[PDB]
Amino acid sequence: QYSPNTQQGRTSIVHLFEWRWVDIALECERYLAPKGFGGVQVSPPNENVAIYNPFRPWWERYQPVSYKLCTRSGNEDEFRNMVTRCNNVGVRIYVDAVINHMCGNAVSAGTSSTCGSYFNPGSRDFPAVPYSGWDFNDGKCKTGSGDIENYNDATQVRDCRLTGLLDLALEKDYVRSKIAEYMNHLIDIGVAGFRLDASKHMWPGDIKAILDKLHNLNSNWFPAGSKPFIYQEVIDLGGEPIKSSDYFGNGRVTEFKYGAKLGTVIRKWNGEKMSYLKNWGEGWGFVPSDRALVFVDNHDNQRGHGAGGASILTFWDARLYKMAVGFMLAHPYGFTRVMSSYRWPRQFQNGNDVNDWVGPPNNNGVIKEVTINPDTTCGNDWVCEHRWRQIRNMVIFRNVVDGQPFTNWYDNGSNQVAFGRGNRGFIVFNNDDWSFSLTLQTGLPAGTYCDVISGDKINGNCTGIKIYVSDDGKAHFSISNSAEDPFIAIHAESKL
Ligand SMILES: OC[C@H]1N/C(=N\O)[C@H](O)[C@@H](O)[C@@H]1O[C@H]1O[C@H](CO)[C@@H](O[C@H]2O[C@H](CO)[C@@H](O)[C@H](O)[C@H]2O)[C@H](O)[C@H]1O
Ligand SMILES: *[C@@H]1O[C@H](CO)[C@@H](O)[C@H](O)[C@H]1NC(C)=O
Ligand SMILES: OC[C@H]1N/C(=N\O)[C@H](O)[C@@H](O)[C@@H]1O
Ligand SMILES: [Ca+2]
Ligand SMILES: [Cl-]
Repeated sequence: QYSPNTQQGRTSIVHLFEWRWVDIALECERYLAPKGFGGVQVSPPNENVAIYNPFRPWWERYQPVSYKLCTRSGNEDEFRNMVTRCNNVGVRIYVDAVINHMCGNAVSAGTSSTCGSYFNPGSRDFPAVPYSGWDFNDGKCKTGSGDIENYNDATQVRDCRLTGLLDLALEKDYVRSKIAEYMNHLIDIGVAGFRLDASKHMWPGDIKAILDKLHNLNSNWFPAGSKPFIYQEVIDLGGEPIKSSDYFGNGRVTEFKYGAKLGTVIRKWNGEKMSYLKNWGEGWGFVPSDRALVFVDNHDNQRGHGAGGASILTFWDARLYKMAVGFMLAHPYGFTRVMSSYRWPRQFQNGNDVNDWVGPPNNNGVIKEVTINPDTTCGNDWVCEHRWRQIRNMVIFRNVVDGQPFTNWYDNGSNQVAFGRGNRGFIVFNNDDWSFSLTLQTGLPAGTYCDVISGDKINGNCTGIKIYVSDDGKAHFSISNSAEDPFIAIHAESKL
């Protein structure tokens, strides 16, 4: 559960949020594999509630009805087709496993689901699994509302309903087996791992009992004895009885303090500066590198639904976001996850977004296809951050510098920083309100290098800035605070 199971030399995964299976399959072949992306985190593939008030929100997918592979993203045949085509081209598939709960208790009984399966939240009947009232935590929860009321009581956070979501009794072997049957069906299809949703709301021992029932990965693509990659979503910002370290024996954990602090540093909040990033990682109270799944923003906090607050950098903050994603992809700490989103009509009323519910670009409920524009960007309101030159080239930078140590740090005591990754890469940042013009030590061999941020290396030449490294590793870098991208990155493969 700790090893990504990605192809050797591919170091990042991308969250293709709300994308259809046929579009991910095409993306695996046309972009992800040629550009060196390791994998894809997909939205929940299991049947969910079709919520019409409000109109088909993104969050309806976090309300399971059954374990049938039938969603707005596609059916079972389309899912298998995607997994097979992606694996054959070396791009892994990771499933967002929503296993803590079923739907909200206030949801109406009927067939208002993505595959037409009947369900009754009131009587706790989900015949398509099958689950009954005996499979839920209604008698185990000791709160007066039945929902989670206080986060200082570790027991209720696990045994009660997260905002009304019917809590599955995970101590029961029947419930563990039904979840394992679902996860094993997916492993055998070819998925490389899972995102365990709402892990904070499940007991570490209960998760371990479910993982013990899991198969090794499909031996047609993976070597014998390969265990599925497990990354648990535990939102731990400190100061709670539940720690993300309680989950280390099961797999990796999502490090939310990472995106929160990188956001405050780059926005320069509370006097924080980039020079403090010298000891970035464990020195800041984060989980150990080999247990961390890192990201700048996720599907939740990019629209204010998880934790991190107003500090979180998203595609809306384009210029600062590319620097954050650039820093993340260059720094050795943890396993990296790149976000790929869609544009929604943000509307701030009293400091908060009233349109945070808005689902994926659609036509009367049917999710729109990802159309490709002539400049490699996406149409139909898909932002496609993974396709932006600055982000795409930084994904390749991480691949080229894999295994190299953190060396040659420089800082001006403010926000102009720089570091190298052994003898394979170097990156410089300028987040100050003045220009940077200095000669720094790189650790890289002599030659002419293309800046992968301002341009590309197309047939023996650079389309952007050129950096000249001398015999002793020194190189002059000139970055203006007025530049579209106030950072320069050069690596072993961008060399002329
Ligand atoms: O997996 C359950 C949550 N835990 C998660 N990680 O721990 C997901 O990342 C997050 O997206 C999920 O909440 C999302 O999915 C929930 C179910 O759809 C939404 O709740 C919604 O449904 C509830 C029950 O019907 C309502 O009470 C609530 O007001 C309504 O917003 C919630 O706001 C939305 O952030
Ligand atoms: C690179 O481009 C420049 C013009 O920008 C040109 O002078 C030079 O010959 C090109 N190099 C090669 C190797 O073609
Ligand atoms: O306790 C942290 C945070 N963690 C959560 N789940 O793990 C909740 O969705 C959110 O409501 C809660 O505030
Ligand atoms: Ca629970
Ligand atoms: Cl996450």
